[PDB]
Amino acid sequence: KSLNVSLNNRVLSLTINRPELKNALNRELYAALADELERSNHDDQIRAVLLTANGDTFTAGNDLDDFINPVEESGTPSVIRFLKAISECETPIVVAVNGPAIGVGLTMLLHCDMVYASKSARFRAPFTHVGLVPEAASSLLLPLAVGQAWANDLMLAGRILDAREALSAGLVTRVFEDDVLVAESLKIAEQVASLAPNSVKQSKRLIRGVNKEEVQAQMKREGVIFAEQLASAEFKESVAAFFEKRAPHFA
Amino acid sequence: KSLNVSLNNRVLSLTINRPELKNALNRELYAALADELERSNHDDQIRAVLLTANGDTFTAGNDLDDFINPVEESGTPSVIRFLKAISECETPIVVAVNGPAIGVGLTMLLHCDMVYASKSARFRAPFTHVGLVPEAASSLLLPLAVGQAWANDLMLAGRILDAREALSAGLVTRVFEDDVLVAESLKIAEQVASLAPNSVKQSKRLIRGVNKEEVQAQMKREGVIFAEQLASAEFKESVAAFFEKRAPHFA
Amino acid sequence: KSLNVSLNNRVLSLTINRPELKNALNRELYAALADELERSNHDDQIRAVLLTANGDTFTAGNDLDDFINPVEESGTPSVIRFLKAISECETPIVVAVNGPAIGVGLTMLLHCDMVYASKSARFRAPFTHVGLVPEAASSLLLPLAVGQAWANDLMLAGRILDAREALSAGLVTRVFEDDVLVAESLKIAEQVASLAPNSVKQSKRLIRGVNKEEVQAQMKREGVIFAEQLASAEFKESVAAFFEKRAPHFA
Ligand code: NA
Ligand code: NA
Ligand code: NA
Repeated sequence: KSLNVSLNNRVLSLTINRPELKNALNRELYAALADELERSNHDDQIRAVLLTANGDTFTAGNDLDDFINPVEESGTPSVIRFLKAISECETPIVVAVNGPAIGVGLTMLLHCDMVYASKSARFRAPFTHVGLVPEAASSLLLPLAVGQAWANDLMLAGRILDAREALSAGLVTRVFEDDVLVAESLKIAEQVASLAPNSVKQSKRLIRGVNKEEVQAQMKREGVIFAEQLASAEFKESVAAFFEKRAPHFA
Repeated sequence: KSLNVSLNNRVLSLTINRPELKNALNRELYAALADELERSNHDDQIRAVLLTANGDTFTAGNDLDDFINPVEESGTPSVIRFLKAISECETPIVVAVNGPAIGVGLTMLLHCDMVYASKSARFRAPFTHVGLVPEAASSLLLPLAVGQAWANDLMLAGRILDAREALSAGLVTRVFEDDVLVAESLKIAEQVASLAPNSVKQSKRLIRGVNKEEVQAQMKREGVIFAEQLASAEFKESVAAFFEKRAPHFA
Repeated sequence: KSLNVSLNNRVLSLTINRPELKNALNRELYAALADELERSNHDDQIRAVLLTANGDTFTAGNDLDDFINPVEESGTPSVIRFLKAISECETPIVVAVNGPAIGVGLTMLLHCDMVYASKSARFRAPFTHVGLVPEAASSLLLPLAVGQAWANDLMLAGRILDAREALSAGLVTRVFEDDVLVAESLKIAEQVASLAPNSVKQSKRLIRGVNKEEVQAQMKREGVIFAEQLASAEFKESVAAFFEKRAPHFA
């Protein structure tokens, strides 16, 4: 399976598992993440989510082939279900970033609660290098999380951060040796899952309630511009340039 | 007295003084803090407040006995007067955190202006460990102050920060050796008190004016949920578990 | 000229050049900066701005003589044109802070995108030491950028930050040796200027769109109070005190 799932000690562990494609997110994986996060809200015996990935990468971003598949989905697109499920999840989420977190690998962290990283973790949101724009309301949430200057160094200039730089900016709050990241993140998730459940749920609701409506509105504003860029010559050329091993040209 | 007060060089020095109970806040102390902060607004010759505490602790949080006293107060509860007085204080406040600042010891700092700490200072807002929720509008202000990731590591996971971690997160901006914290904080308070008074008052008004209304609204939203949790089985059990030296159980 | 301008590789390089007065901003310089930033919006072949200054200072703030010139300007004051042009600039701006950035030298950075500094850079916004109030919407933007505690240590207490402290607070995101700051900042500006132009422009629009309207409203609120302080006894006395080599007295 592309998403490994286990449930113990009232923690739902979700492990992204396509190490062959550097844990690139496709339709199937988005659908499965959405399914599990929705499950967490409705089961009162699920009190924390631990999210991580197998191997040396957290995720390399959107799967390219699956990104540009002409065959449109039945019903709501899986990426949209995922963004809605993670942005509205009532359950506290601990995320353990085990390696490079690129694009949607970075932006999904803004909707997690406890954000921890290994020393080998890296972070990038290079929307401009591919000719696209911020998604998952990161145009609102990234500056709130790290300030305007870090947010622009990431989103406009395409900077890659290491784990220590992410910590100093406040994007992550703990950095562990690679070999203990998961065990230490699980210990924290288990502790949260053992606390008074309504206390935790209400506390998160109060915290997330401040920007809840603007988060949904910003995803729609970004989405319109994103769709337009995805279908434009600028996207084609950014992508073609990389595969043709040349500098992109924009007249 | 539980609050030592002096006035010199146009600085009102407020020193919390219940070292026997680790400077735990009770009704009397809240009332006295409220009285002094209100005085600061109305006296034009009081131009800065220096807030600190005696001994090795800044404050251990709410006094438990006084917290759950069935005998209700006459008029407005002292904690409410305090939160209103500190959130609306027009006078600049320098706070020198001399040791552990727990619960309301942490959240009151979000309503101070200059936030300084000793090397022995520690910071915690473990609302979830006691089965409660954020107060004093910290569900809004804590993420603004340190970002979403630090704010959740504090409020949901119950993390304890040392002084250097608080500095790196931006919760405090200076860390001093214990034996000079107070003298160095007073020097800064005296300098501010010697500046053009309307310049300082208006500058603070502009800064605080951005979230002024949302701060009051958020305290009311938090307050309803807080009262409900305080009277619930989850609070009883969280507290009983600690005193009975056992793991809490929430079905 | 007081502003050196060059255009190469689709980067408009703007270098503030009054090293004789420590790069103090006067009417002429504001007008020239406004002219160039407006040019950047309307020329599709200008895709990044690099802003820096000659010598050992970025800017010492407002030119005092020019500040209090009784002869009023024809049309819109140059400072207002500049603040409007930089706050609404559609072009990404890389700013390389080569030395002390004082007052408007600090606040203009909140409207730049990529904020980089030399090791000799220093930062100060001492509005209260001169009897004035925050400008250029820094009463809103500074706390968003660095948190409430850093913002107050700057604006109320008049703290001077070095480059490493600015980095740790997130006001700047890179610190370079003095002798490479400009070359490294230009390399980044050139890279941004080579990316898909609508991708970059829209990305910045989404990021800046969140606070765009409040930034303009806050400049007007600050402006009214500022004008009042500038014409008051408090300003006269703050300034006179410095020149008369004495402590200011405010009854
Ligand atoms: Na649940
Ligand atoms: Na006063
Ligand atoms: Na342009």
